[PDB]
Amino acid sequence: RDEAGITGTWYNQLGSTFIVTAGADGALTGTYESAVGNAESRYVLTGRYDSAPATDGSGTALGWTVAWKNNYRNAHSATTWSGQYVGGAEARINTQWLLTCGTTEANAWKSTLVGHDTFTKVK
Amino acid sequence: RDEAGITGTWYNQLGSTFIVTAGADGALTGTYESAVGNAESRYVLTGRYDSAPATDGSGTALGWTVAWKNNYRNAHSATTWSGQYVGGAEARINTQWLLTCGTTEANAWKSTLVGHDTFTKVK
Amino acid sequence: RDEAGITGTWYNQLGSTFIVTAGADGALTGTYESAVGNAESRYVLTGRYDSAPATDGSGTALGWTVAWKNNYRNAHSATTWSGQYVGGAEARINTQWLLTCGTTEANAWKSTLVGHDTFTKVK
Amino acid sequence: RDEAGITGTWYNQLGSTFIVTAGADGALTGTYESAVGNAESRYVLTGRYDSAPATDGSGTALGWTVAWKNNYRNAHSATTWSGQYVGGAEARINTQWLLTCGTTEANAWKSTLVGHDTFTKVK
Repeated sequence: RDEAGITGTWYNQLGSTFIVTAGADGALTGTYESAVGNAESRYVLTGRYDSAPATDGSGTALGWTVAWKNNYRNAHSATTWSGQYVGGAEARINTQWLLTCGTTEANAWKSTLVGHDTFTKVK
Repeated sequence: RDEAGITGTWYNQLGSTFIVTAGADGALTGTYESAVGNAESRYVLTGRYDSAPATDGSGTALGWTVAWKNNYRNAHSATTWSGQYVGGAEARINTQWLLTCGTTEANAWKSTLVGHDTFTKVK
Repeated sequence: RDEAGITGTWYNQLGSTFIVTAGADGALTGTYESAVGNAESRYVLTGRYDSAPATDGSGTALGWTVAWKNNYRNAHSATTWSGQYVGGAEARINTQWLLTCGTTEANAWKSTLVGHDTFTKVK
Repeated sequence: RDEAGITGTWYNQLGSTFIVTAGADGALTGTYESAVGNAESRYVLTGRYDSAPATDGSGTALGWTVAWKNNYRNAHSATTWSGQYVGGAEARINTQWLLTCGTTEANAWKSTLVGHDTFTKVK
């Protein structure tokens, strides 16, 4: 259980901030602030993590979603990050993400961006 | 707002069942039962959707996460679906997903599956 | 060996045409015409396929790339499709694709679209 | 045109070697040796790149495919890398990839791995 390991403030390579609380059940709840894109200030995030990982040195699977609507902006889109928390002295959250925009069925073929974010506790 | 449109029971092409409640804020909460993989019975899911989409015929962006641990099994993994709800008489949720397994850093390059699921209200 | 199975003209769900010749070695060469996007007429494609698949009913892995430059347009981008050929009476090529645009390092986080195309011999 | 920029030997974060020749037309041809997975020695690769990129500081889109069959092994699979070449003193090829295995239609939902590789001229 990496409840304490995961809970807190994280930073990615683009300068975004991810603030999360991990529940004893597997819940993730928090806020995301993006350094890039059609976004300003904090956005709600919710997700899930494996609260009883293997003890064989494997990482801890986790994922979360941000819908890019808050009181300031609505970018009609949602990103999900899927990845794993790895602990120890250079602790990291390594993810791949999918960002889907709401589109017309005509433009659905260009609705989805794919990328990868590495989060750390420092920067 | 597709709060009522989204809320309810959905089925995908593999025979999985997705049961969700959409909140007025943008919350998604529910259960997922997979027809395939290292899974049995219901798993908690949580996510987010755009509660005020464009009115120009575009779909409604949304996403959610399942961590594949419940009282019966723990597959040390998590899937996130990112997509859009499209309403009208053949209503669909069209998604792409990322499934990450917890791995050793040696095997991280083979940690993540990518696929696509279409959900409908019928089948 | 699905050299003859693969060689010929294929159509996807968006109305694109994929014309390919499969070599005895594993080569794929041909042309792609996209029904959507910043594209007109034929574009060169090249790729690879598994020329000696398993005989246990598994599909045949394959992939190919189009750079979206020809004599008519240059969209400064490239799509790769990765997938498998499945034979028999409703023969299909099932793929997922990544389309990368050339970008500034500032915009690299939004350089890559992900999707899925199903090709058939008819439509 | 980054024909000379691209042509040569490249190394990724996993210790793989990518040896490529870029043609004046847009062709890529070469060999790939993987440091990980069900692979040994060199595998043919073929692909495409944008031979006349924008001059506005954007990268050069490119992609290529390896089918994992050679004289030593056949892993019934194919990887495609889609990405962009960025020049200058720390020159990089930044990619995302899809690796599809041939599967039964029953197991198609778990056929495809997604990842990201950064290649450099040194290491």
